[PDB]
Amino acid sequence: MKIVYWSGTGNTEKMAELIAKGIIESGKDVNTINVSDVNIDELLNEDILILGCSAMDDEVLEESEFEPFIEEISTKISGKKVALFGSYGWGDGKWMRDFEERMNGYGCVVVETPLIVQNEPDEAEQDCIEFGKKIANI
Ligand SMILES: Cc1cc2nc3c(=O)[nH]c(=O)nc-3n(C[C@H](O)[C@H](O)[C@H](O)COP(=O)(O)O)c2cc1C
Repeated sequence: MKIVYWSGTGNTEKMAELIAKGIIESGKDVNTINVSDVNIDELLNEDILILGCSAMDDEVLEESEFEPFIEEISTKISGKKVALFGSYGWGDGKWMRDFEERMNGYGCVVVETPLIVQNEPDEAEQDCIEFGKKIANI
């Protein structure tokens, strides 16, 4: 499996590692890829796309790297399964409600409720692991 993410301070990166740990604990392999090192072509062969990005600017996806990546794969992911996640700071998940609506609009099937954690995981470490286990059980 593949986990693609953008992280500015490392909070979403930490979530990605924990989600990966959950998938691995389930007996499966998975690679975590920072959005800047991703190969769209190889990524599109996956049955499930696991994508993460923290809330940026004013409740939107990060603009210089993550957003363009989503726009690029948008026309080629209809019917694909996707799981979404990310860290946030002061809002209540508006950027993620929009992200989920968007992916749905492109024809994707969002397999589980998006996992959003405030600031660094810490207390939510198990929740991240469990999210990965749910994905591996699909
Ligand atoms: C410029 C900037 C804008 C942000 N905008 C939002 C926002 O609109 N809503 C929110 O809840 N958090 C927002 N945050 C806070 C980050 O989402 C939060 O610190 C998160 O933990 C960052 O995770 P990361 O290290 O994975 O980037 C913003 C942070 C920065 C630096």
